[PDB]
Amino acid sequence: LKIAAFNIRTFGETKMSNATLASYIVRIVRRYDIVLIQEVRDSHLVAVGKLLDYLNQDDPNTYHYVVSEPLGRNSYKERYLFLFRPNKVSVLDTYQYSFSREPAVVKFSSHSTKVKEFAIVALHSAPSDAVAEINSLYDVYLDVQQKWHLNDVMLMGDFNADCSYVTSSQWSSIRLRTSSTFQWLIPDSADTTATSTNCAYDRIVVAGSLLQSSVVPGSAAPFDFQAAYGLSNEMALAISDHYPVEVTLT
DNA sequence: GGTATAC
DNA sequence: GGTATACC
Ligand SMILES: *[C@@H]1O[C@H](CO)[C@@H](O[C@@H]2O[C@H](CO)[C@@H](O)[C@H](O)[C@H]2NC(C)=O)[C@H](O)[C@H]1NC(C)=O
Repeated sequence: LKIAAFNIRTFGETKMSNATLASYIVRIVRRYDIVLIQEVRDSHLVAVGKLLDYLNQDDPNTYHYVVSEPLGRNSYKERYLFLFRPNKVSVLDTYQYSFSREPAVVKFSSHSTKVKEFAIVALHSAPSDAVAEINSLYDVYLDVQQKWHLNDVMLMGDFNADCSYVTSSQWSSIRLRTSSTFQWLIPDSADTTATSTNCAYDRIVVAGSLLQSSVVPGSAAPFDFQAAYGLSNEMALAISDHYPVEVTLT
């Protein structure tokens, strides 16, 4: 089971409109069984619909999705979009959890893996308030545990956990980090941006031993579509300034 | 300070 | 067509 969290810079009607960009986006999503897409600025699900038309042109049940409402304090809004292969997994529940874009949490049943039921917390943090936000994920964690009696939780997204947004000294005041409950599959040494900058913005965190035991070592990593598709830096950036981070459960 | 979008 | 962001 392959899972990915992908921040697609301003996914919307414009981006999905360009048959080329769309082609690539589609190709990327298809690698996965469950993919979280962030930075969905689609008031009307017009772009999300385009995507699903492509994904499901050969069959209408290749992919189902769960999308959250537009999240944001003022006029700027983003949605959390969960795309999934209905034949490998099913939603058992979902809920909207201090945060700019409050985490959307989804619960999945997985028949084909060691771990059977697990939750995914999605987070696209605010750059300027990343520290506060990654730390609050500790609360969300506790929240999920209380509600669902579930220990197996994968927390992933464009957490902005590096460079200017989370410094070396700042990591100590982040509970999701200091707690040995959590294993950070994407190290601070990974490069997850398509730009020149070398930062580990996108991450995947896992709690619970069933899950932790279901992760295939050496499987979690950024997915550099530039290199994989021998795309030009300009083409690459046109798709997104971030790379998908992925993992494989067994 | 810049770039960029949605709406 | 100004406002509200995500980055550099
Ligand atoms: C799909 O978007 C791409 C990427 O931005 C477009 O290709 C860019 O087009 C501009 C304007 O012609 C160029 O100056 C760039 O060189 C292009 N990039 C590549 C890497 O070819 C493309 O124009 C898109 N299309 C639709 C039909 O309008």
